[PDB]
Amino acid sequence: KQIVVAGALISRGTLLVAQRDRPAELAGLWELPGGKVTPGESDADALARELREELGVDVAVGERLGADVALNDAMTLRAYRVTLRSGSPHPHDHRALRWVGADEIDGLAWVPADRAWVPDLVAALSG
Ligand SMILES: Nc1ccn([C@@H]2O[C@H](COP(=O)(O)O)[C@@H](O)[C@H]2O)c(=O)n1
Repeated sequence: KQIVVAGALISRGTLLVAQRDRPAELAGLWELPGGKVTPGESDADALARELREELGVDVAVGERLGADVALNDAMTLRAYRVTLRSGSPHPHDHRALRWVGADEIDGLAWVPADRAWVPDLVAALSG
């Protein structure tokens, strides 16, 4: 399987979520930002690269957040906790970003794959 990595960036007690702009089926729906691992890259390399490109931030990649998600035949989607090293996130590829708290998680219009992590994200923001 091709691995797609995604980041749960928690800062000052809130989670960053990113509103996709493409393709039509997902445009307007919310995700943890990330992207495909390239051959030879570690998950950490890939996720840090994607978030630098997508958000303009330097992050440190930490523990897994939740379980793998079967995207399709070809792909598996993995989330990791990430934390900010430098920069402020801006939507270079996305329609919008938002900082959300625990009680906003389950009401967001998630992209279908990522919705699996809702309980994990609520827990990560709870307490
Ligand atoms: N949080 C994410 C990030 C990506 N993806 C999927 O991973 C693939 C590659 O991600 P990008 O489209 O963001 O490059 C896409 O097919 C997208 O549907 C996802 O389902 N959830």
